[PDB]
Amino acid sequence: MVGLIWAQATSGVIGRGGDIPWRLPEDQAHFREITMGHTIVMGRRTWDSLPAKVRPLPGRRNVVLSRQADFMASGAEVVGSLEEALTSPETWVIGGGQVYALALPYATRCEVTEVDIGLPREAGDALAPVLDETWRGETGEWRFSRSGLRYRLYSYHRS
Ligand SMILES: NC(=O)C1=CN([C@@H]2O[C@H](COP(=O)(O)OP(=O)(O)OC[C@H]3O[C@@H](n4cnc5c(N)ncnc54)[C@H](OP(=O)(O)O)[C@@H]3O)[C@@H](O)[C@H]2O)C=CC1
Ligand SMILES: CCc1nc(N)nc(N)c1-c1ccc(Cl)cc1
Ligand SMILES: [Co+2]
Repeated sequence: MVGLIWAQATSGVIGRGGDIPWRLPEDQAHFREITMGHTIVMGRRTWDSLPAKVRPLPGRRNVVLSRQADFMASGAEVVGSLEEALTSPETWVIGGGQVYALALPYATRCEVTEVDIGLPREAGDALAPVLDETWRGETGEWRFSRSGLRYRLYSYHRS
């Protein structure tokens, strides 16, 4: 099982300037719950976005995708292809934009947090991948985050 998990603005933006233009503690808890214990695969830029004092993310096999043969990610595995990372029973691809696009053919689940923030797409933004007709989607109710933004959770599945 390979799943993708991301939070997006309604526009599809997931990242800007190498970081994220919101922070929802409820989304962080959801992300932690879904990925805990499992493999997490991230692009090198997403690894770079984590403060050194917080990485590797606890309780998970942290894997970083990079073209750099000597790139060192202390506390993680660095691999040069996504296929190398898929050896565990449950694998979550945790971003960013480039790696979601690369992982989508292997994926059967997408766990999406939609953040009700009006954020037009700008050049250089990382975006959520486009899900074609093979994906079945299940939507939760809109909720209020303590950060003031509404959010809702989608669960997309396909065989
Ligand atoms: N809202 C959310 O849920 C999430 C948001 N984000 C945001 O997304 C943004 C980062 O996403 P993005 O900029 O797309 O960068 P990625 O995190 O997708 O990492 C890109 C890097 O992955 C490596 N890579 C890409 N393609 C390949 C390949 N074919 N083979 C080997 N290695 C490859 C390269 O590493 P190298 O250059 O070392 O070769 C490349 O620079 C940030 O803003 C981050 O905050 C991140 C995760 C989730
Ligand atoms: C809590 C933010 C978040 N929410 C969701 N729904 N998915 C994610 N993949 C992330 C995320 C973004 C960047 C990093 Cl470094 C780790 C996780
Ligand atoms: Co689990």
